[PDB]
Amino acid sequence: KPGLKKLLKWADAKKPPETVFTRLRLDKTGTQLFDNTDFPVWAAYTRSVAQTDSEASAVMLKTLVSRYSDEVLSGMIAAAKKSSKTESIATKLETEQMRTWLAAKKTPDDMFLVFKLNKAGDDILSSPLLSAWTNYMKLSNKENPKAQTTLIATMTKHYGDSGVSQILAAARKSPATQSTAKRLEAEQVQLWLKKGRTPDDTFTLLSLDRAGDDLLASPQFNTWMKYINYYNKENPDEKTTVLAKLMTHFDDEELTPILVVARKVPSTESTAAKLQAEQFKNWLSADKSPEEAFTLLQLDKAGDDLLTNPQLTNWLKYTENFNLNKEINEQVTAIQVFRAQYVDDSRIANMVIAAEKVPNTQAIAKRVEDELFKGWTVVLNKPDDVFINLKLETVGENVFESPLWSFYTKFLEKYNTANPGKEQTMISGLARGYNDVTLTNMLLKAKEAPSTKTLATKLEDELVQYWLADKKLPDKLFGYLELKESVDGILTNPVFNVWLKYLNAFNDKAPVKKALMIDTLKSAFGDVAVSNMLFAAKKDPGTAKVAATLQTALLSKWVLEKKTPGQVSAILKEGAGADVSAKLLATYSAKFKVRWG
Repeated sequence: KPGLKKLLKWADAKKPPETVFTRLRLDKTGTQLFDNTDFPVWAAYTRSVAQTDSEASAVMLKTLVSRYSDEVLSGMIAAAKKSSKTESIATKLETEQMRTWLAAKKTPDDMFLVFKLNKAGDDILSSPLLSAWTNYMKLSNKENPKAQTTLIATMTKHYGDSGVSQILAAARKSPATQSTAKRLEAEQVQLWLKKGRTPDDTFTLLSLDRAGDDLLASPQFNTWMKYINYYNKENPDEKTTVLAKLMTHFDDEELTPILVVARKVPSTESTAAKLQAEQFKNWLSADKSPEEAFTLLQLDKAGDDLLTNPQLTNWLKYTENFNLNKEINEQVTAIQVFRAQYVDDSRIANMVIAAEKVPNTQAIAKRVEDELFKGWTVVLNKPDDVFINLKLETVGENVFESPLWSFYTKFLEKYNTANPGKEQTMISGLARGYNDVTLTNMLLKAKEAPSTKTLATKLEDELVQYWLADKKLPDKLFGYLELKESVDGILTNPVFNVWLKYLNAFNDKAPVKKALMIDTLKSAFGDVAVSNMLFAAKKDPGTAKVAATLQTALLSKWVLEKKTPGQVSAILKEGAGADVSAKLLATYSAKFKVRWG
């Protein structure tokens, strides 16, 4: 508010513009002096007493560096320059303060720390002094062509390469900084390439050593991978792979667990997957075995959740890739790997069973089941071999409704459908695992239960056929069924009726001679024992008929071996009342004079 001429007289005096600055109350204006009416008049006055714009500016700045630190005045010119009407003002002052900075021979790095850009961390790309700093850099590169610098390099000098990457990753998510953030992630790569930094170098340079095993999660791990990619495209004759450079810091035994764990985690899934694909290829080329591959992938620790382990499908396809065209049993197949771990297939089979109940594991289940059937077929297992493999000889009474039963029966189908001449029946497995006495009782007991009756009855008959095919002398079967141990109550013994059925079948196919039942009885128990038994079983419905025909047969045998009415009498007195014994003797001697004669 001096008013027009008053300063004109202070301008014809050539008064120092310092005193005018003080007389216009610009001391307590602070940092919001960017403009406060007044300043345009005071500038006008400094231009008045000076003879060139440069010197006018130089004097203003001599007033200002007394009051403001280089930082704060640089920021005031920053916010100042933005506004219209402060633009060609603060360009003349920024001009001036920079040629002072070069007079003072202060490097752009010096200025970098005078501003506090080495402190601004992630928000550096937003500092109002960044653009001011790069102005002073541009000029300093014009005037010191020997010793230039670039934003990215200066930034690397203080924060370090890890820290610079961290800042650029951060400044990429917010969208005002994103453009420059990308441009400088590129200049970071360019600078590394120019120094001939390799991937080995950049690994540590990005400090992926630190954090150890957690390294795929680190966000400079993606920076390191892109850098390998760039180096590959700039050096086609020493091309390497991320996996290649990884196997220098980790051997397979710890690298593969790291990948397995990472593949689960969704945020690292793609990275893990990419690396796993190369690992498999390496293994395939070296013909590393599916047993080693099963352990490397930790499958040997899955216990009973094997089929829900996300590396199972991998390991299966690895195994089939290796063995395809290696065909000629120098193969190593999935069932052999299973057998190195379990001592029989039942544990896998059970897993299959459990897995086919749940709908999202029915694919892998069917896949494993097929390997089981493949392996069984190739080593030439007949179905009774599979029965043993399936451990069905250790279930006892329970076999027919152990869940593995279906497995066995399916194989028996899938086998015979592929094998016409020597086709086998369901009982072959059971015969293979059970005794004969044991197998019969089991079937007899399965006949009580309505749920197992039909099948039990089918198996009874097939067992008869299996004893025929084996050409089993009925007498010896009678031994095996423990029917010799007592004559008492033998026609009520259900085992015995089983043996009776087998007898009739063995006679129905006509051999050299009939196998006679009364012969087996007499052999095991002797004449009187058998006669007495028969007297008892006749006085007794439900055995009456069979006992009648066996009594007839006994007499016939006696007649044939020419046993005299005296000797027969003697026997019969041992086993009936005198009225019954005298009567049967009548019959016998009648049928003995008809023959001798």
